[PDB]
Amino acid sequence: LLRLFESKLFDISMAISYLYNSKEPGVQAYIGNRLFCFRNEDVDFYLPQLLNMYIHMDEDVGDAIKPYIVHRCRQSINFSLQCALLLGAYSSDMSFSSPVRLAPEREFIKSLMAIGKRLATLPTKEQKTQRLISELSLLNHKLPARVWLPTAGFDHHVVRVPHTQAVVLNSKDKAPYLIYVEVLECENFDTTSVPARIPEWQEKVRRIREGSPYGHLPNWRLLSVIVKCGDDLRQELLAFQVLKQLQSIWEQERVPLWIKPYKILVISADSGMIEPVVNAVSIHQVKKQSQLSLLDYFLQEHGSYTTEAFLSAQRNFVQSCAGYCLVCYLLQVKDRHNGNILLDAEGHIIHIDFGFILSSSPRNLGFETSAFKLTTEFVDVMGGLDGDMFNYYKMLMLQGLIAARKHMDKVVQIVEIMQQGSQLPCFHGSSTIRNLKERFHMSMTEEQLQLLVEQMVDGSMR
Ligand SMILES: COc1ccc(-c2c(C)nc3c(N)cc(Cl)nn23)cc1OC
Repeated sequence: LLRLFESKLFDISMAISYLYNSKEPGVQAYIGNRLFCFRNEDVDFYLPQLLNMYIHMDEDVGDAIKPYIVHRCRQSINFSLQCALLLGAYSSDMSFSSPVRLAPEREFIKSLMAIGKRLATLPTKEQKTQRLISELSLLNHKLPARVWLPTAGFDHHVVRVPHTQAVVLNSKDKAPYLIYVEVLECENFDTTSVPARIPEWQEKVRRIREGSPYGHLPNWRLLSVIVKCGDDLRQELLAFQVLKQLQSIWEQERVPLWIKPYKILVISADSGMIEPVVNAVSIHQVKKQSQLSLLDYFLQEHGSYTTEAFLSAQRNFVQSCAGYCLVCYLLQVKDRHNGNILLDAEGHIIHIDFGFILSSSPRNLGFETSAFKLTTEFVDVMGGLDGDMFNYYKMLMLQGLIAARKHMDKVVQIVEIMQQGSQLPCFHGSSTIRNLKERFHMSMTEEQLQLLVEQMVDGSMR
Protein backbone atom coordinates (compact mmCIF):
# COMPACT_ATOMS: atom_id res chain seq x y z
CA LEU A 1 0.00 0.00 0.00
CA LEU A 2 2.51 2.47 -1.34
CA ARG A 3 3.80 3.41 2.11
CA LEU A 4 2.55 6.97 2.02
CA PHE A 5 -0.04 6.67 4.73
CA GLU A 6 1.71 9.59 6.21
CA SER A 7 -1.36 11.46 5.15
CA LYS A 8 -3.00 10.41 8.37
CA LEU A 9 -6.34 8.84 9.28
CA PHE A 10 -5.83 6.43 11.06
CA ASP A 11 -8.12 3.47 11.40
CA ILE A 12 -8.18 -0.13 12.60
CA SER A 13 -9.50 -1.46 9.30
CA MET A 14 -6.94 0.61 7.49
CA ALA A 15 -4.20 -0.53 9.83
CA ILE A 16 -5.08 -4.12 9.10
CA SER A 17 -4.96 -3.11 5.47
CA TYR A 18 -1.44 -1.82 5.80
CA LEU A 19 -0.49 -5.00 7.54
CA TYR A 20 -1.90 -7.30 4.90
CA ASN A 21 -1.18 -5.38 1.74
CA SER A 22 2.08 -3.55 2.37
CA LYS A 23 5.30 -4.78 0.83
CA GLU A 24 7.49 -2.17 2.50
CA PRO A 25 10.18 -3.46 4.88
CA GLY A 26 9.37 -1.34 7.90
CA VAL A 27 5.63 -0.97 8.05
CA GLN A 28 4.46 -4.42 9.03
CA ALA A 29 6.28 -4.15 12.31
CA TYR A 30 5.11 -0.58 12.70
CA ILE A 31 1.48 -1.51 12.49
CA GLY A 32 2.36 -4.44 14.67
CA ASN A 33 3.30 -1.88 17.29
CA ARG A 34 0.38 0.38 16.57
CA LEU A 35 -2.14 -2.28 17.36
CA PHE A 36 -1.42 -1.69 21.01
CA CYS A 37 -2.79 1.82 20.60
CA PHE A 38 -6.23 0.52 19.71
CA ARG A 39 -9.31 -0.30 21.71
CA ASN A 40 -9.05 -3.97 22.51
CA GLU A 41 -12.67 -4.62 21.72
CA ASP A 42 -12.10 -3.06 18.31
CA VAL A 43 -9.15 -5.30 17.57
CA ASP A 44 -10.87 -8.45 18.79
CA PHE A 45 -13.20 -8.37 15.79
CA TYR A 46 -10.51 -8.84 13.20
CA LEU A 47 -8.94 -11.59 15.22
CA PRO A 48 -9.64 -14.38 12.76
CA GLN A 49 -8.01 -12.24 10.12
CA LEU A 50 -4.87 -11.74 12.16
CA LEU A 51 -4.26 -15.40 12.83
CA ASN A 52 -5.01 -16.35 9.26
CA MET A 53 -2.44 -13.70 8.43
CA TYR A 54 -0.20 -15.07 11.12
CA ILE A 55 -0.54 -18.60 9.82
CA HIS A 56 -0.43 -18.41 6.06
CA MET A 57 1.63 -15.29 5.55
CA ASP A 58 5.16 -14.00 5.82
CA GLU A 59 7.41 -14.22 8.83
CA ASP A 60 7.49 -10.47 8.71
CA VAL A 61 3.76 -10.36 9.23
CA GLY A 62 3.90 -13.21 11.67
CA ASP A 63 6.57 -11.64 13.84
CA ALA A 64 4.72 -8.35 13.48
CA ILE A 65 1.41 -9.50 14.90
CA LYS A 66 3.09 -11.93 17.26
CA PRO A 67 3.79 -9.60 20.16
CA TYR A 68 0.29 -8.20 20.34
CA ILE A 69 -1.42 -11.49 20.85
CA VAL A 70 0.96 -12.53 23.57
CA HIS A 71 0.29 -9.25 25.29
CA ARG A 72 -3.40 -9.98 25.13
CA CYS A 73 -3.23 -13.73 25.70
CA ARG A 74 -1.51 -12.93 28.97
CA GLN A 75 -4.16 -10.28 29.50
CA SER A 76 -7.32 -12.19 28.61
CA ILE A 77 -8.00 -15.88 28.92
CA ASN A 78 -10.97 -16.03 26.58
CA PHE A 79 -8.76 -14.32 24.06
CA SER A 80 -6.26 -17.12 24.44
CA LEU A 81 -8.99 -19.68 23.93
CA GLN A 82 -9.95 -17.96 20.73
CA CYS A 83 -6.39 -17.82 19.48
CA ALA A 84 -5.96 -21.53 20.11
CA LEU A 85 -9.17 -22.68 18.46
CA LEU A 86 -8.66 -20.47 15.43
CA LEU A 87 -5.07 -21.59 15.20
CA GLY A 88 -6.34 -25.11 14.84
CA ALA A 89 -9.21 -24.48 12.48
CA TYR A 90 -7.56 -22.17 10.02
CA SER A 91 -4.45 -24.18 9.30
CA SER A 92 -5.13 -26.96 6.85
CA ASP A 93 -2.68 -27.67 4.03
CA MET A 94 -0.59 -25.16 5.97
CA SER A 95 -4.59 -20.06 38.73
CA PHE A 96 -3.80 -18.64 35.26
CA SER A 97 -0.83 -18.50 32.86
CA SER A 98 -0.27 -22.07 34.07
CA PRO A 99 -0.62 -24.90 31.52
CA VAL A 100 -3.83 -26.17 33.10
CA ARG A 101 -5.39 -22.77 32.44
CA LEU A 102 -7.73 -23.89 29.68
CA ALA A 103 -8.01 -27.57 30.58
CA PRO A 104 -11.43 -27.41 32.23
CA GLU A 105 -12.74 -25.53 29.23
CA ARG A 106 -11.09 -27.87 26.78
CA GLU A 107 -12.71 -30.78 28.52
CA PHE A 108 -16.08 -29.06 28.61
CA ILE A 109 -16.08 -28.46 24.89
CA LYS A 110 -14.64 -31.90 24.30
CA SER A 111 -17.53 -33.32 26.22
CA LEU A 112 -20.21 -31.45 24.35
CA MET A 113 -18.74 -32.30 20.99
CA ALA A 114 -18.29 -35.95 21.94
CA ILE A 115 -21.89 -36.06 23.02
CA GLY A 116 -22.80 -34.63 19.67
CA LYS A 117 -20.67 -37.20 17.91
CA ARG A 118 -22.35 -40.03 19.78
CA LEU A 119 -25.82 -39.49 18.40
CA ALA A 120 -25.10 -40.89 14.94
CA THR A 121 -26.19 -44.46 15.67
CA LEU A 122 -29.70 -43.34 16.57
CA PRO A 123 -31.72 -42.70 13.39
CA THR A 124 -34.67 -40.69 14.68
CA LYS A 125 -34.53 -37.33 16.43
CA GLU A 126 -36.57 -38.21 19.52
CA GLN A 127 -34.24 -41.05 20.40
CA LYS A 128 -31.36 -38.67 19.95
CA THR A 129 -32.89 -36.14 22.30
CA GLN A 130 -33.55 -38.69 24.99
CA ARG A 131 -30.05 -40.13 24.79
CA LEU A 132 -28.73 -36.60 24.70
CA ILE A 133 -30.29 -35.53 27.95
CA SER A 134 -29.27 -38.84 29.43
CA GLU A 135 -25.65 -38.02 28.64
CA LEU A 136 -25.97 -34.31 29.33
CA SER A 137 -27.22 -34.91 32.81
CA LEU A 138 -23.69 -35.70 33.82
CA LEU A 139 -22.06 -32.30 33.54
CA ASN A 140 -23.55 -30.66 36.61
CA HIS A 141 -21.52 -33.18 38.54
CA LYS A 142 -18.39 -31.34 37.51
CA LEU A 143 -20.03 -27.94 37.75
CA PRO A 144 -19.36 -25.24 38.53
CA ALA A 145 -15.77 -25.13 37.35
CA ARG A 146 -13.60 -22.75 35.46
CA VAL A 147 -15.65 -22.68 32.29
CA TRP A 148 -17.47 -20.17 30.09
CA LEU A 149 -19.41 -19.79 26.85
CA PRO A 150 -17.48 -17.38 24.60
CA THR A 151 -20.78 -16.61 22.97
CA ALA A 152 -21.72 -14.51 25.98
CA GLY A 153 -20.80 -10.85 25.75
CA PHE A 154 -20.00 -11.00 29.46
CA ASP A 155 -17.44 -12.73 31.66
CA HIS A 156 -18.99 -15.63 33.52
CA HIS A 157 -18.92 -19.12 34.97
CA VAL A 158 -21.19 -21.93 33.90
CA VAL A 159 -22.72 -23.15 37.12
CA ARG A 160 -25.55 -25.31 35.81
CA VAL A 161 -27.04 -27.00 32.76
CA PRO A 162 -30.82 -27.48 32.70
CA HIS A 163 -30.45 -30.83 30.97
CA THR A 164 -34.16 -31.57 30.86
CA GLN A 165 -34.76 -28.72 28.42
CA ALA A 166 -32.19 -29.83 25.87
CA VAL A 167 -33.53 -30.52 22.39
CA VAL A 168 -32.24 -31.84 19.09
CA LEU A 169 -32.93 -30.00 15.86
CA ASN A 170 -32.93 -32.73 13.22
CA SER A 171 -32.57 -36.42 12.35
CA LYS A 172 -29.35 -36.47 10.34
CA ASP A 173 -26.13 -38.04 11.57
CA LYS A 174 -24.39 -34.69 11.94
CA ALA A 175 -27.60 -33.28 13.38
CA PRO A 176 -27.09 -30.42 15.84
CA TYR A 177 -28.57 -29.93 19.26
CA LEU A 178 -29.75 -26.96 21.25
CA ILE A 179 -28.96 -26.53 24.92
CA TYR A 180 -29.73 -24.06 27.69
CA VAL A 181 -27.02 -23.10 30.15
CA GLU A 182 -27.23 -21.30 33.49
CA VAL A 183 -24.34 -19.02 34.29
CA LEU A 184 -23.40 -16.38 36.83
CA GLU A 185 -21.80 -13.15 35.73
CA CYS A 186 -18.45 -11.96 37.05
CA GLU A 187 -16.86 -8.54 36.80
CA ASN A 188 -13.63 -9.99 35.51
CA PHE A 189 -13.35 -13.69 34.81
CA ASP A 190 -9.63 -13.57 35.43
CA THR A 191 -9.59 -12.03 38.89
CA THR A 192 -12.85 -13.34 40.32
CA SER A 193 -13.17 -16.82 41.76
CA VAL A 194 -15.29 -19.88 41.15
CA PRO A 195 -18.60 -20.09 43.04
CA ALA A 196 -19.95 -23.14 44.84
CA ARG A 197 -22.59 -25.62 43.73
CA ILE A 198 -25.99 -26.02 45.35
CA PRO A 199 -26.95 -29.72 44.86
CA GLU A 200 -30.72 -29.60 45.50
CA TRP A 201 -41.85 -17.28 24.27
CA GLN A 202 -38.78 -17.21 26.41
CA GLU A 203 -40.17 -17.51 29.85
CA LYS A 204 -38.07 -20.64 29.73
CA VAL A 205 -35.80 -18.28 31.58
CA ARG A 206 -38.40 -18.14 34.33
CA ARG A 207 -39.54 -21.75 34.55
CA ILE A 208 -35.90 -22.77 34.61
CA ARG A 209 -34.94 -20.10 37.10
CA GLU A 210 -37.65 -21.01 39.57
CA GLY A 211 -36.63 -24.59 38.94
CA SER A 212 -32.97 -23.88 39.50
CA PRO A 213 -30.79 -24.01 42.62
CA TYR A 214 -28.79 -20.97 41.62
CA GLY A 215 -31.93 -19.42 40.24
CA HIS A 216 -32.33 -16.91 43.04
CA LEU A 217 -29.00 -15.25 42.24
CA PRO A 218 -29.07 -11.65 41.02
CA ASN A 219 -26.16 -12.65 38.84
CA TRP A 220 -28.08 -15.51 37.33
CA ARG A 221 -28.34 -15.36 33.57
CA LEU A 222 -29.44 -17.97 31.06
CA LEU A 223 -27.74 -18.69 27.79
CA SER A 224 -28.48 -20.98 24.89
CA VAL A 225 -26.34 -22.52 22.18
CA ILE A 226 -26.41 -24.82 19.20
CA VAL A 227 -23.70 -27.41 19.20
CA LYS A 228 -22.83 -28.61 15.75
CA CYS A 229 -20.24 -31.37 15.95
CA GLY A 230 -19.93 -32.26 12.30
CA ASP A 231 -20.26 -28.89 10.66
CA ASP A 232 -17.75 -26.28 9.50
CA LEU A 233 -18.69 -22.78 10.62
CA ARG A 234 -15.71 -20.88 9.26
CA GLN A 235 -17.62 -19.79 6.20
CA GLU A 236 -20.61 -18.88 8.30
CA LEU A 237 -18.27 -17.01 10.59
CA LEU A 238 -17.14 -14.98 7.62
CA ALA A 239 -20.78 -14.25 7.00
CA PHE A 240 -21.03 -13.10 10.59
CA GLN A 241 -18.17 -10.69 10.15
CA VAL A 242 -19.63 -9.23 6.98
CA LEU A 243 -23.10 -8.91 8.43
CA LYS A 244 -21.76 -7.21 11.53
CA GLN A 245 -19.83 -4.78 9.38
CA LEU A 246 -22.79 -3.86 7.22
CA GLN A 247 -24.75 -3.38 10.40
CA SER A 248 -22.18 -0.95 11.75
CA ILE A 249 -22.00 0.88 8.44
CA TRP A 250 -25.73 1.26 8.12
CA GLU A 251 -25.86 2.43 11.70
CA GLN A 252 -23.26 5.08 10.96
CA GLU A 253 -24.95 6.56 7.93
CA ARG A 254 -28.28 6.27 9.71
CA VAL A 255 -30.03 3.84 7.40
CA PRO A 256 -32.98 2.04 9.05
CA LEU A 257 -32.02 -1.35 7.64
CA TRP A 258 -32.36 -4.12 10.14
CA ILE A 259 -30.29 -7.26 10.14
CA LYS A 260 -29.29 -9.47 13.04
CA PRO A 261 -25.93 -11.14 12.70
CA TYR A 262 -25.87 -14.12 15.03
CA LYS A 263 -22.69 -15.10 16.80
CA ILE A 264 -20.50 -17.94 15.64
CA LEU A 265 -17.93 -19.96 17.51
CA VAL A 266 -15.52 -22.01 15.49
CA ILE A 267 -14.20 -24.85 17.61
CA SER A 268 -12.73 -26.87 14.78
CA ALA A 269 -12.81 -27.51 11.08
CA ASP A 270 -15.63 -29.98 11.45
CA SER A 271 -17.00 -28.51 14.69
CA GLY A 272 -18.46 -25.37 16.21
CA MET A 273 -21.15 -23.60 18.23
CA ILE A 274 -23.74 -21.05 17.17
CA GLU A 275 -25.74 -18.63 19.28
CA PRO A 276 -29.41 -19.02 18.43
CA VAL A 277 -31.96 -16.33 17.83
CA VAL A 278 -34.76 -16.27 20.35
CA ASN A 279 -38.49 -16.21 19.70
CA ALA A 280 -37.87 -16.32 15.96
CA VAL A 281 -39.38 -19.20 13.99
CA SER A 282 -38.87 -20.98 10.71
CA ILE A 283 -41.48 -19.28 8.47
CA HIS A 284 -42.05 -22.66 6.91
CA GLN A 285 -43.36 -23.64 10.28
CA VAL A 286 -45.59 -20.63 10.20
CA LYS A 287 -47.05 -21.76 6.91
CA LYS A 288 -47.55 -25.25 8.28
CA GLN A 289 -48.82 -24.43 11.74
CA SER A 290 -51.00 -21.44 10.98
CA GLN A 291 -52.10 -22.69 7.59
CA LEU A 292 -52.14 -18.99 6.80
CA SER A 293 -50.72 -16.63 4.24
CA LEU A 294 -47.88 -14.70 5.76
CA LEU A 295 -50.02 -11.60 5.64
CA ASP A 296 -52.88 -13.35 7.34
CA TYR A 297 -50.38 -14.44 9.94
CA PHE A 298 -49.43 -10.84 10.51
CA LEU A 299 -53.08 -9.99 10.79
CA GLN A 300 -53.62 -12.76 13.30
CA GLU A 301 -50.62 -12.10 15.47
CA HIS A 302 -50.21 -8.37 15.45
CA GLY A 303 -53.45 -6.49 15.11
CA SER A 304 -55.21 -5.59 11.88
CA TYR A 305 -54.35 -3.19 9.07
CA THR A 306 -54.63 0.02 11.08
CA THR A 307 -53.28 -1.38 14.34
CA GLU A 308 -49.98 0.08 15.44
CA ALA A 309 -48.78 -3.43 16.23
CA PHE A 310 -49.32 -4.35 12.62
CA LEU A 311 -47.68 -1.24 11.26
CA SER A 312 -44.60 -1.71 13.40
CA ALA A 313 -44.53 -5.35 12.50
CA GLN A 314 -44.55 -4.92 8.76
CA ARG A 315 -42.27 -1.93 8.98
CA ASN A 316 -39.65 -4.06 10.64
CA PHE A 317 -40.48 -6.68 8.07
CA VAL A 318 -39.77 -4.30 5.23
CA GLN A 319 -36.55 -2.94 6.68
CA SER A 320 -35.34 -6.43 7.53
CA CYS A 321 -36.24 -7.89 4.15
CA ALA A 322 -34.40 -5.00 2.59
CA GLY A 323 -31.26 -5.35 4.61
CA TYR A 324 -31.19 -9.02 3.77
CA CYS A 325 -31.87 -8.48 0.10
CA LEU A 326 -28.79 -6.29 0.06
CA VAL A 327 -26.73 -8.67 2.12
CA CYS A 328 -27.75 -11.57 -0.05
CA TYR A 329 -26.94 -9.57 -3.16
CA LEU A 330 -23.48 -8.43 -2.19
CA LEU A 331 -22.40 -11.59 -0.46
CA GLN A 332 -23.99 -13.61 -3.25
CA VAL A 333 -25.81 -15.70 -0.71
CA LYS A 334 -27.55 -18.73 -2.12
CA ASP A 335 -29.59 -21.69 -0.95
CA ARG A 336 -32.44 -19.55 0.20
CA HIS A 337 -35.62 -21.27 1.23
CA ASN A 338 -38.23 -20.89 3.92
CA GLY A 339 -36.12 -23.13 6.09
CA ASN A 340 -33.38 -20.52 6.00
CA ILE A 341 -35.48 -17.49 6.83
CA LEU A 342 -36.99 -16.93 10.23
CA LEU A 343 -39.57 -14.51 11.56
CA ASP A 344 -39.18 -12.92 14.98
CA ALA A 345 -42.04 -12.06 17.30
CA GLU A 346 -41.52 -8.43 16.39
CA GLY A 347 -41.95 -9.23 12.73
CA HIS A 348 -38.47 -9.09 11.23
CA ILE A 349 -37.07 -11.78 9.00
CA ILE A 350 -33.77 -13.44 9.74
CA HIS A 351 -31.62 -15.41 7.32
CA ILE A 352 -29.47 -18.35 8.34
CA ASP A 353 -27.46 -21.21 6.80
CA PHE A 354 -24.78 -19.13 5.14
CA GLY A 355 -22.87 -22.19 4.05
CA PHE A 356 -23.39 -21.34 0.39
CA ILE A 357 -22.07 -17.90 -0.48
CA LEU A 358 -19.85 -16.09 -2.94
CA SER A 359 -18.44 -18.67 -5.33
CA SER A 360 -19.99 -21.54 -3.42
CA SER A 361 -23.00 -23.01 -5.17
CA PRO A 362 -25.14 -26.01 -4.22
CA ARG A 363 -24.79 -29.27 -6.09
CA ASN A 364 -27.63 -31.09 -7.82
CA LEU A 365 -29.71 -28.14 -8.64
CA GLY A 366 -30.36 -28.64 -12.27
CA PHE A 367 -31.44 -25.51 -13.96
CA GLU A 368 -33.08 -24.01 -10.91
CA THR A 369 -30.99 -21.68 -8.80
CA SER A 370 -31.46 -21.18 -5.12
CA ALA A 371 -31.47 -17.54 -4.34
CA PHE A 372 -33.29 -14.74 -2.57
CA LYS A 373 -36.68 -14.27 -4.13
CA LEU A 374 -39.46 -11.84 -3.38
CA THR A 375 -42.48 -14.05 -3.20
CA THR A 376 -45.87 -12.66 -4.04
CA GLU A 377 -46.73 -13.60 -0.51
CA PHE A 378 -44.12 -11.14 0.70
CA VAL A 379 -45.32 -8.25 -1.36
CA ASP A 380 -48.79 -8.95 -0.07
CA VAL A 381 -47.43 -8.31 3.40
CA MET A 382 -45.62 -5.16 2.43
CA GLY A 383 -48.20 -3.61 0.29
CA GLY A 384 -48.50 -4.38 -3.36
CA LEU A 385 -46.17 -3.56 -6.24
CA ASP A 386 -47.90 -0.24 -5.97
CA GLY A 387 -48.01 0.20 -2.23
CA ASP A 388 -47.04 2.83 0.24
CA MET A 389 -44.20 0.88 1.81
CA PHE A 390 -42.83 -0.80 -1.27
CA ASN A 391 -41.20 2.41 -2.39
CA TYR A 392 -39.81 2.55 1.13
CA TYR A 393 -38.35 -0.88 0.56
CA LYS A 394 -36.69 0.10 -2.70
CA MET A 395 -35.48 3.42 -1.35
CA LEU A 396 -33.98 1.66 1.62
CA MET A 397 -32.18 -0.73 -0.66
CA LEU A 398 -30.83 2.20 -2.60
CA GLN A 399 -29.58 4.08 0.42
CA GLY A 400 -27.96 1.02 1.91
CA LEU A 401 -26.29 0.24 -1.38
CA ILE A 402 -24.91 3.74 -1.40
CA ALA A 403 -23.46 3.63 2.11
CA ALA A 404 -22.08 0.23 1.27
CA ARG A 405 -20.29 1.73 -1.69
CA LYS A 406 -18.95 4.38 0.62
CA HIS A 407 -17.45 1.91 3.05
CA MET A 408 -16.68 -0.88 0.61
CA ASP A 409 -13.01 -1.30 1.49
CA LYS A 410 -13.91 -2.28 5.01
CA VAL A 411 -16.21 -5.03 3.82
CA VAL A 412 -14.01 -6.43 1.10
CA GLN A 413 -11.05 -6.46 3.47
CA ILE A 414 -12.38 -9.24 5.65
CA VAL A 415 -13.03 -11.59 2.80
CA GLU A 416 -9.90 -10.82 0.83
CA ILE A 417 -7.83 -11.54 3.89
CA MET A 418 -9.64 -14.72 4.79
CA GLN A 419 -9.07 -16.06 1.28
CA GLN A 420 -5.49 -16.85 2.18
CA GLY A 421 -4.79 -20.56 2.21
CA SER A 422 -8.42 -21.58 2.32
CA GLN A 423 -9.81 -24.92 1.19
CA LEU A 424 -13.33 -23.50 1.14
CA PRO A 425 -15.66 -23.43 -1.88
CA CYS A 426 -16.56 -19.80 -1.42
CA PHE A 427 -13.14 -18.81 -2.62
CA HIS A 428 -12.54 -19.35 -6.29
CA GLY A 429 -9.36 -17.85 -7.64
CA SER A 430 -9.24 -14.09 -7.94
CA SER A 431 -12.76 -14.27 -9.27
CA THR A 432 -14.35 -13.89 -5.86
CA ILE A 433 -12.96 -10.54 -4.87
CA ARG A 434 -13.25 -9.23 -8.38
CA ASN A 435 -16.91 -10.06 -8.72
CA LEU A 436 -17.42 -8.63 -5.25
CA LYS A 437 -15.84 -5.31 -6.04
CA GLU A 438 -17.89 -5.19 -9.21
CA ARG A 439 -20.89 -6.04 -7.07
CA PHE A 440 -20.35 -2.77 -5.27
CA HIS A 441 -20.65 -0.76 -8.49
CA MET A 442 -18.44 2.20 -7.68
CA SER A 443 -18.81 3.45 -11.24
CA MET A 444 -22.55 4.00 -10.98
CA THR A 445 -24.51 7.19 -10.44
CA GLU A 446 -27.34 7.11 -7.93
CA GLU A 447 -29.81 7.26 -10.79
CA GLN A 448 -28.17 4.24 -12.35
CA LEU A 449 -28.26 2.75 -8.89
CA GLN A 450 -31.97 3.42 -8.67
CA LEU A 451 -32.31 1.69 -11.99
CA LEU A 452 -30.17 -1.17 -10.79
CA VAL A 453 -32.35 -1.58 -7.76
CA GLU A 454 -35.41 -1.61 -9.99
CA GLN A 455 -33.71 -4.43 -11.86
CA MET A 456 -32.92 -6.24 -8.65
CA VAL A 457 -36.48 -6.09 -7.42
CA ASP A 458 -37.91 -7.04 -10.80
CA GLY A 459 -35.30 -9.77 -10.90
CA SER A 460 -36.32 -11.15 -7.55
CA MET A 461 -39.93 -11.57 -8.51
CA ARG A 462 -40.47 -14.04 -11.33
C1 LIG B 1 -28.34 -26.02 10.88
O1 LIG B 1 -27.52 -25.05 11.52
C2 LIG B 1 -28.15 -24.02 12.14
C3 LIG B 1 -29.22 -24.34 12.95
C4 LIG B 1 -29.89 -23.33 13.61
C5 LIG B 1 -29.54 -22.00 13.45
C6 LIG B 1 -30.29 -20.94 14.18
C7 LIG B 1 -29.90 -19.67 14.82
C8 LIG B 1 -28.53 -19.06 14.89
N1 LIG B 1 -31.04 -19.18 15.33
C9 LIG B 1 -32.06 -20.02 15.05
C10 LIG B 1 -33.40 -19.97 15.35
N2 LIG B 1 -33.89 -18.92 16.04
C11 LIG B 1 -34.25 -20.99 14.94
C12 LIG B 1 -33.75 -22.06 14.24
CL1 LIG B 1 -34.81 -23.39 13.69
N3 LIG B 1 -32.44 -22.11 13.95
N4 LIG B 1 -31.60 -21.07 14.37
C13 LIG B 1 -28.46 -21.69 12.63
C14 LIG B 1 -27.77 -22.70 11.98
O2 LIG B 1 -26.73 -22.38 11.18
C15 LIG B 1 -26.82 -22.65 9.79
